[PDB]
Amino acid sequence: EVETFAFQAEIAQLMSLIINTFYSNKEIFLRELISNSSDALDKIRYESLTDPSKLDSGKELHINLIPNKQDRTLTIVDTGIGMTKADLINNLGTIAKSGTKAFMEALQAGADISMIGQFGVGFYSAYLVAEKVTVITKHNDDEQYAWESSAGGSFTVRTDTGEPMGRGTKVILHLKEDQTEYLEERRIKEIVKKHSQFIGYPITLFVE
Ligand SMILES: *[SH](=O)(O)c1cccc(CNCCCn2c(Sc3cc4c(cc3I)OCO4)nc3c(N)ncnc32)c1
Repeated sequence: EVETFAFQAEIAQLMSLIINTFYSNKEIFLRELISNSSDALDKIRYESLTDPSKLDSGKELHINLIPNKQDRTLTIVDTGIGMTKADLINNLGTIAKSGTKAFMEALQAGADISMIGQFGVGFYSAYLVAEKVTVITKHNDDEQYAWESSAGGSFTVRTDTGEPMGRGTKVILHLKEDQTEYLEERRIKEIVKKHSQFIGYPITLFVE
């Protein structure tokens, strides 16, 4: 069963801006997604200090970057806190609305798209390089969900019946046809070294 939802107008506008604005520095999407994973790993780690059973779903805290040229996907996998259905449908949109407003105001004052993470909406930078984004996520006391959007004003959520993850999030970037450089080992390594070199969890770049 697949549920279809409308983005808030402000978030649809942000996604359109990211898709339509001419901006060549697209590589910053990876820093934003790795930062989000690092934050999620920080969160499960700190919560586990007062409730160690929150790691029953997996003790290892890490990030995997998995390119697949057959599928034309780049996947960012973490074993962080994960997201609930309530996050996916309601709560993330609440903070994304205020963050988008501040980001738009900063852009009008001369800021550039690379500062998007300062406004809490860095996830949507995925649409600099992806025509579709699928997010598989599992939070401790909730089901495994698949979120998906090709923009256009809507997203879907369904219960995921794929390989169980234990706990964490996979962001699957279905790359635009002209953005396949982000499947190349040398290019991904270059970007991680430039923008994500002090992340406090192992980042494993898979090879194909
Ligand atoms: S906690 O609950 O005290 C707490 C403290 C501070 C902040 C938060 C809220 N964190 C939300 C993180 C969401 N998120 C992201 S970004 C993101 C992902 C997706 C959408 C929108 C956004 I904005 O729509 C679909 O997916 N990336 C995350 C990862 N990798 N893991 C967990 N949470 C993530 C809570």
